[PDB]
Amino acid sequence: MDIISVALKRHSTKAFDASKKLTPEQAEQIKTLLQYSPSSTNSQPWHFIVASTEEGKARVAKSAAGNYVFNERKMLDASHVVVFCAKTAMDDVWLKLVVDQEDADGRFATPEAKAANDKGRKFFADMHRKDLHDDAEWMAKQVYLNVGNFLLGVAALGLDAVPIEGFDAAILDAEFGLKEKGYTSLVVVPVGHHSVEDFNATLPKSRLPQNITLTEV
Amino acid sequence: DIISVALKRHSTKAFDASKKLTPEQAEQIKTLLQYSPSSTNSQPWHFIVASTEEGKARVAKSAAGNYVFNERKMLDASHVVVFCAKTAMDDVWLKLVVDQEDADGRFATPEAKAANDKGRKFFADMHRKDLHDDAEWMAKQVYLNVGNFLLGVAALGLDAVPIEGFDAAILDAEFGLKEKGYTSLVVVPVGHHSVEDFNATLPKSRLPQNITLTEV
Ligand SMILES: Cc1cc2nc3c(=O)[nH]c(=O)nc-3n(C[C@H](O)[C@H](O)[C@H](O)COP(=O)(O)O)c2cc1C
Ligand SMILES: Cc1cc2nc3c(=O)[nH]c(=O)nc-3n(C[C@H](O)[C@H](O)[C@H](O)COP(=O)(O)O)c2cc1C
Ligand SMILES: O=C1Oc2ccccc2C(=O)[C@@H]1C[C@H]1C(=O)Oc2ccccc2C1=O
Repeated sequence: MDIISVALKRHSTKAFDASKKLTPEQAEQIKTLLQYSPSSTNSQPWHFIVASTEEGKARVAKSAAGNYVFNERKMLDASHVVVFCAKTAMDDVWLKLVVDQEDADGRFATPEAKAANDKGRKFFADMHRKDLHDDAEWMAKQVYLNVGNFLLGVAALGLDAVPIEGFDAAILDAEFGLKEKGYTSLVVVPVGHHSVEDFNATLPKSRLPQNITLTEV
Repeated sequence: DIISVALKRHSTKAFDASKKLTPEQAEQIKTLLQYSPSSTNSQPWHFIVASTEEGKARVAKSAAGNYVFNERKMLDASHVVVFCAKTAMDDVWLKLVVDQEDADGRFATPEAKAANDKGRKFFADMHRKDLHDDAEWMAKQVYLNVGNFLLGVAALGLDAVPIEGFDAAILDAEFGLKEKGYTSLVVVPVGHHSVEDFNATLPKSRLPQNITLTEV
């Protein structure tokens, strides 16, 4: 159908069926969704852990303890589990990797246009690094943009999903060694198919009216 | 198919002033803004949709100084949405959300209404008092909306560009957002590209999955 149908009909799944796996093609398509999300200046300030085995999901599920025990079941029972990570600092080696990938994909005709896109990236990166001191927050903002893109995308592939903020970030970071690699875990997204125990599957979707949230000029 | 539109969508650098959104598309854009997910269904956002030429000129005042190159995008596109975040998560908004969830029939019992208001307040209180990051937590949810929106309009057949290149302090003052309790974050012109757009025929570039993705 159309994406409005998908947007109105998708939901946060509260229980997954562990026997209902992603097809081999959907498993590749969810990775394509992760990579091809936009970001500010194409900065792509992210890493993804995609857990598809029982071991790998159990390693992710260490993060759902303490206050966050209600999220353990979803991390273990979903087919694939995506951990969305931000960079800890925006470094010049990574700003170079972005410009040199844009070059190799053939986006600049002139070597002057290569320099003009590196300068434009630098003006944005240095605004957040040197002046406003919020580069961790700026990069995290892009990862959340990615999550939004990902949630509608997987729903349009006919897959179920739930975004999770309810996990321990220090525990997940320690398990995959993210801090020394230069990353922090932000959102965990289990993807798969819902079970009959998903009570949110049949409940109506609720949002604030547009006369509170939206102004037309 | 959604993979086709994810691979085929572009950030458009120039818009056609004469190509307008249909009445159907204008409504569908507002629907996508409204029905995006957020943490705890907190929905900590406001949207300004500028469709008149007077409204789009008020938005374009934010791109005056350092960002003159972004003014043409805000003026020529059919609809221009400014995504705004809440400055503080107050108890009136938390009650507005749970009462709307109640009126829409999401709770079987008044106990489950209480347990959802409690489960929201736990996460909301954690972010202001303990982690000191309530403004950026809410800003994160609005950025999640932008991601939902961009793929959504791409799949409607419409061109979009997300813009951080504006002056948020000028936009905030222009629409009175500070005293209303909101701050401007992203401006997204929606429309169709002009016949002089260089980005539309240009290949997409992303880093390879062997850099960005670990499988376990
Ligand atoms: C960033 C983020 C974090 C969330 N964290 C959780 C979570 O820890 N557990 C859960 O069950 N739902 C979680 N949700 C789901 C929200 O409760 C849900 O998106 C919201 O109530 C709207 O419902 P819907 O997604 O069914 O439209 C989260 C949503 C977002 C966007
Ligand atoms: C939050 C955000 C802010 C952006 N700001 C600008 C901007 O001010 N000007 C611009 O020309 N492009 C801007 N972009 C577009 C990016 O350069 C673009 O998303 C990126 O190069 C990837 O290209 P694509 O969107 O065609 O896939 C922004 C993107 C995002 C997601
Ligand atoms: O509906 C919710 O949305 C959230 C959004 C952001 C952060 C935290 C939460 C929650 O704790 C719950 C409560 C919640 C609940 O009351 O019961 C459940 C039973 C099974 C699986 C999951 C849940 C929940 O997440």
